[PDB]
Amino acid sequence: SLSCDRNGICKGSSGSLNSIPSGLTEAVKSLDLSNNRITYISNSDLQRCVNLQALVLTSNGINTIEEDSFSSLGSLEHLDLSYNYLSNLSSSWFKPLSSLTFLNLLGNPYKTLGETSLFSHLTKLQILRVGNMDTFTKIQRKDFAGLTFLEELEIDASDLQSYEPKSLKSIQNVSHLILHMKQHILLLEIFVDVTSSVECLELRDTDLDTFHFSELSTNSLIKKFTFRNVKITDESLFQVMKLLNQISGLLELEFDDCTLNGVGNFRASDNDRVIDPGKVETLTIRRLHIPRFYLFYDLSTLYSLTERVKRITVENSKVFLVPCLLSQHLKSLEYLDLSENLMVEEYLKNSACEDAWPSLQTLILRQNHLASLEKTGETLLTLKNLTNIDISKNSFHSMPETCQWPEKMKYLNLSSTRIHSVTGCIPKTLEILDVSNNNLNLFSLNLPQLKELYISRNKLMTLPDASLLPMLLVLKISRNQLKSVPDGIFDRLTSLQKIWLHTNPWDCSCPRIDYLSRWLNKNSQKEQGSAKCSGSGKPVRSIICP
Amino acid sequence: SLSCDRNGICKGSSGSLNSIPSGLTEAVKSLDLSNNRITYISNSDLQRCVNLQALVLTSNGINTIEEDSFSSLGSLEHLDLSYNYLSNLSSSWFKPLSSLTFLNLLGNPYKTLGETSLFSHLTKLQILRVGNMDTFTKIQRKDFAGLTFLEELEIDASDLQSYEPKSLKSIQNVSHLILHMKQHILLLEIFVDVTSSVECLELRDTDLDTFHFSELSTGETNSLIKKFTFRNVKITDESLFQVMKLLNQISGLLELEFDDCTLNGVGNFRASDIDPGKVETLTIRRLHIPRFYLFYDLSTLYSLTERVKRITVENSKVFLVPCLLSQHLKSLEYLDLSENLMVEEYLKNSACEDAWPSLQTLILRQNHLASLEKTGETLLTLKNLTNIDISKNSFHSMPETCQWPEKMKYLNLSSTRIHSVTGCIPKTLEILDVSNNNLNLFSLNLPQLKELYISRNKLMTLPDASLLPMLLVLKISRNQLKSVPDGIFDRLTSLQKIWLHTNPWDCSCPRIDYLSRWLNKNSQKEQGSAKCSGSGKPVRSIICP
Ligand SMILES: O=C(N[C@H]1C[C@@H]1c1ccccc1)[C@@H]1CN(C(=O)c2ccc(C(=O)N3C[C@@H](C(=O)N[C@H]4C[C@@H]4c4ccccc4)[C@H](C(=O)N[C@H]4C[C@@H]4c4ccccc4)C3)cc2)C[C@H]1C(=O)N[C@H]1C[C@@H]1c1ccccc1
Ligand SMILES: O=C(N[C@H]1C[C@@H]1c1ccccc1)[C@@H]1CN(C(=O)c2ccc(C(=O)N3C[C@@H](C(=O)N[C@H]4C[C@@H]4c4ccccc4)[C@H](C(=O)N[C@H]4C[C@@H]4c4ccccc4)C3)cc2)C[C@H]1C(=O)N[C@H]1C[C@@H]1c1ccccc1
Ligand SMILES: *[C@@H]1O[C@H](CO)[C@@H](O[C@@H]2O[C@H](CO)[C@@H](O)[C@H](O)[C@H]2NC(C)=O)[C@H](O)[C@H]1NC(C)=O
Ligand SMILES: *[C@@H]1O[C@H](CO)[C@@H](O[C@@H]2O[C@H](CO)[C@@H](O)[C@H](O)[C@H]2NC(C)=O)[C@H](O)[C@H]1NC(C)=O
Ligand SMILES: *[C@@H]1O[C@H](CO)[C@@H](O)[C@H](O)[C@H]1NC(C)=O
Ligand SMILES: *[C@@H]1O[C@H](CO)[C@@H](O)[C@H](O)[C@H]1NC(C)=O
Ligand SMILES: *[C@@H]1O[C@H](CO)[C@@H](O)[C@H](O)[C@H]1NC(C)=O
Ligand SMILES: *[C@@H]1O[C@H](CO)[C@@H](O)[C@H](O)[C@H]1NC(C)=O
Ligand SMILES: *[C@@H]1O[C@H](CO)[C@@H](O)[C@H](O)[C@H]1NC(C)=O
Repeated sequence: SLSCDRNGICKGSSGSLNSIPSGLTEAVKSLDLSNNRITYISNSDLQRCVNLQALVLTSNGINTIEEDSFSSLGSLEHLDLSYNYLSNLSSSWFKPLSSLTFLNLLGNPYKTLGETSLFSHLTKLQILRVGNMDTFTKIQRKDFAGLTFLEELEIDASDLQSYEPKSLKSIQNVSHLILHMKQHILLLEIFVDVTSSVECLELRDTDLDTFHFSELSTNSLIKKFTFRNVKITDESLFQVMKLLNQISGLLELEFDDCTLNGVGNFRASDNDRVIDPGKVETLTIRRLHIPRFYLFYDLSTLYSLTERVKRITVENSKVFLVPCLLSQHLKSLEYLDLSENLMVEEYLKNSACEDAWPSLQTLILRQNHLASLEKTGETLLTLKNLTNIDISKNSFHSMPETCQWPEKMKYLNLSSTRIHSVTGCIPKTLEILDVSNNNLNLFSLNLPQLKELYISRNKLMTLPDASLLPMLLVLKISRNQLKSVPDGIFDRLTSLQKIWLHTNPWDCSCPRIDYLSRWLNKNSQKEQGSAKCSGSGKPVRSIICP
Repeated sequence: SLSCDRNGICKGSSGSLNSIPSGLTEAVKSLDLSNNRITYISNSDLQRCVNLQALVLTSNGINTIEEDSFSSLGSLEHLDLSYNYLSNLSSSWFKPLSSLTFLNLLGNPYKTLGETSLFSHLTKLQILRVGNMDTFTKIQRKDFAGLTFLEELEIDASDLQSYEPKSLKSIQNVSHLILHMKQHILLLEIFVDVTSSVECLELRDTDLDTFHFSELSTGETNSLIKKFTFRNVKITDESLFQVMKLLNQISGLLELEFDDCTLNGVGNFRASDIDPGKVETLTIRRLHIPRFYLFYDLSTLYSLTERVKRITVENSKVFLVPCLLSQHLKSLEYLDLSENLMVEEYLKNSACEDAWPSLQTLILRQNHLASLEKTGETLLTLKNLTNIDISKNSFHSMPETCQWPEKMKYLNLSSTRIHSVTGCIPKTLEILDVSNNNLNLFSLNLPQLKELYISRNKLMTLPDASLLPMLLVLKISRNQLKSVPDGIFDRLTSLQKIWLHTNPWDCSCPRIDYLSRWLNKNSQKEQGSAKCSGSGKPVRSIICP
């Protein structure tokens, strides 16, 4: 019915509640009545919850809340009324909430935030979420009256129809503004009011296929502009970039789950010259969709705009070519993440043409279609500054006796590559090596500089030799088939700080487990997790021998 | 060390041989002395083999051949002097060979065929090969004087410097002409002489990057060429339009093939201002794109495929077949995209509105396809698709129900890493291949199936024959079958071929009676020989009480 813990954290999980339970007291610290059938909130339901710090009523279907229902909740810090049936909000609900830090009103069918300012008394408010998908159609200038500083403001303006000018300009500082909006009609009229107050701007759900930029009635404080679930065409992209051109200090541009398509027979004619890269140094593209029946587009002229970009992530976005032309324009690129794409070694060699990627130090090709460890090593050889190489989750299966790798390489990730053994293919220059989640039985490579070895989720029968890994700081060797370890082994690793030994079938026979059980107790702070004995589920740490 | 036969077949087994044997026989019908160090040929080393029909001397060090050394060879049919050190050719060697059918002279460092016609008396010659990669630089008009009909003519003119006009116009019919030529300078001058005589033209090794078409005043558009093959040829996006112009001279061209060719850009070429002709089959194999290629855009050529019926683009780095192209492929009935990298999702872009209306056979073997369900759905809208080969793709598993083109009669799921089969396989099938997988059971109801290929699995029990009434073919070899249900084969009234070999058949007589008796009564049906597990003795060779 209503289950609490020893410290007043209460939750109503049954879902068969028709009203707020009776007999709530000053000992209730948190009240989670999510996903119940509560319909009414009277002035007496919560009068004795003077110590209530969090009140969650998500997805209940609350019709009405009496004016003074929250009169006693002066210590409430977290109020979630999202997804109920409140079509009319009263400023008297929030007047007593002097300690309120989080307020969520999303998903309630109000057309307006009322004719009286709701948040004038929330002097401590930090996170405000407001709006809905269907009926929220007006933003008024009074709506955000007494709010000067907010950490996060989320406005679901999905079907907003009108925006009263300067409604949002009253908020001086907003670290993160999230704006849902299916159409772009109101986009530029909201932008002028928040461009000077927002640090991280996020636009969600908007259809920008036919977006056109027009000069603004206006410097900007936005450092990051995120587009999520947004639709863009090759034509409207140049308009979007003109909007980004108004943000002189923009550092980071991010497209998550967006859609890119052609308008049909569009060409780059005069937009090419009038585009300034600005100070954008990080580009992040995730899960870019291209319509199933797409119209072809050619945005190769945009390759030349990347000369100053330092950090690029293009994840899970159907990349099977990175042309040499593009890679040669990427003169400042230090970090490239191409995870979850369709790159094959053959075309990766074109990407590494002469004078390609001079500054690149980190290359991530996790979960592409890479097949040969050798060809990959030779492909990356001409990238002289490459130090971090992640080629995990590629079905390599095996490695030859000897390989070529970039000379400065110090981090190599061979996780989830389906290998059954390791060879000298792995260079001695490595400081960090990950060979987790494979099918290794042995690891006996001489890596005199290796600081960190990750080798969990294998079939290791014996610990690697400590003489071969002198400088080891970290050894993650959990989830193997280790039964014992040579006595005195860990004193050999003078620099050892963290070690994972759990999920191994440790033999806890006293004439053998003595050293390990003792070492664990003296070094409990080094062990991550706790090694258990095979038969009994008792920690090896708490095993003493005569 | 010469192993000879009573039928006259002799061999030069040992490789360290210095000369042709002395005192030969009238009973020699063949002579293979390949990979020897023979250097000389006198008239007395082979004056007795008047019944000789073949003579092979490849990879020898023959420097000279005395005049009339072949005087006795009046019935010789096969002469191979390939890869020797002959730099001077005499017409008296081929004077006596009135019955010669095959003559190979490739690989010899002669600069020309000589001032005397060499093939004037070879009235029955069918296959002639001549030239080499280093020194052959001239073709005189008399080179091919007395040759009227030939089945194959291979000319390795890699370093051809000069070509006398009309040298090859004398030959009236050549079914297959193979021409090696590094340069294209003499390409057009040789084409006009052969276009009326050649049926299958093959051009090898030529660099056509800067080839420009210039029409000769022949006006003999009446060409005999039906197939034009380019092998190991380098073409650019610019010169490709010039090659098309050359192909335009061949009004009757049916087949165009590029094997191991290279396509690249010249840097900044744009297609703005073509007749497909009769070309109905296009073949592209192992097309290479240079490591540091120059980008090219030949999408304008998509519109030239509207009359092609057969297309093979194998192992040519295909990620995409855009909807525009597949909409233009109106006549295409057969598409082989084996050994490519077709992104599974935009396989669905290829099957857009009005795509591939005539396509009956689609081969996507050995791409990177991952989902059987997504593949079948992608192909559903291709109404005329009857043959689908998606073998050698790592599907791993299949769901309970799938959607496939309603007319599908042939499905190839070989080498697909499946451990079981479900009703995803549609009942319309007549041919199913699920070979080289990890199946333990096959019990689908396929009332129309006539051929089941299911070898290289782990079948412990025969597929339920009651569910395959129309089976003509059952290849169930290389499995784990130990026994068979009694009378199973009686129900298969239309059975014609069956593979049972390489199974651990338990030859315990109180158990194996039916199978051993059936195989004896139906010997002509078994392909291979079923062997007993214990002993390697045939199953049909054991009779039970
Ligand atoms: O816009 C682009 N990139 C920018 C956005 C990127 C970005 C920039 C900066 C920062 C961040 C990101 C891409 C750039 N850009 C081109 O340059 C381009 C231009 C024309 C053609 C074309 O039209 N071509 C016919 C090809 C051709 O010539 N075909 C005929 C020869 C064949 C034929 C015809 C008839 C019968 C038989 C055969 C041509 C081609 O493929 N050329 C070879 C050079 C290239 C290649 C292929 C394979 C491997 C290596 C090289 C190129 C193809 C590509 C296409 C764009 C593109 O990819 N558009 C999307 C629609 C594409 C897509 C769809 C689905 C999945 C994934 C992507
Ligand atoms: O944009 C790109 N990469 C940048 C984003 C990456 C990045 C990395 C790091 C930092 C910053 C950015 C990639 C670049 N790029 C292209 O250039 C390109 C696009 C399309 C085609 C095309 O049109 N082709 C028809 C094919 C073809 O012609 N097929 C027909 C010939 C065959 C056929 C089949 C059946 C019957 C008859 C004919 C062509 C192909 O696949 N293979 C051709 C080479 C071979 C061939 C064979 C035979 C004859 C001729 C040619 C290739 C060719 C090339 C595709 C993009 C790509 O791979 N994915 C893009 C969608 C991704 C994206 C976009 C925007 C933002 C983020 C991600
Ligand atoms: C929400 O509830 C309040 C509470 O009654 C409504 O308040 C009335 O608003 C009208 C405006 O036309 C005033 O004339 C009344 O005096 C108000 N009454 C009270 C008690 O405040 C308010 O109208 C409701 N909102 C909507 C949209 O109906
Ligand atoms: C199913 O597909 C496989 C290929 O995955 C076919 O097997 C090949 O058959 C051809 C005969 O045309 C041989 O030349 C190849 O050597 C075979 N390759 C392999 C890997 O076996 C098979 O024939 C198809 N099944 C049919 C057509 O019934
Ligand atoms: C708030 O915005 C003003 C506008 O200039 C800026 O000076 C100030 O640093 C910002 N404060 C925070 C905490 O971001
Ligand atoms: C490598 O990085 C350094 C920066 O430390 C830079 O100066 C140099 O140009 C880069 N290129 C090579 C080849 O080292
Ligand atoms: C190696 O890559 C995996 C993902 O495949 C990741 O989870 C792991 O943290 C990486 N190893 C490192 C960073 O040492
Ligand atoms: C080739 O041989 C014949 C006869 O041995 C001779 O007459 C002719 O001059 C020779 N040619 C050369 C170039 O030696
Ligand atoms: C299939 O092929 C037939 C030719 O027999 C053609 O008439 C029809 O339009 C094609 N497409 C279909 C049936 O969808």
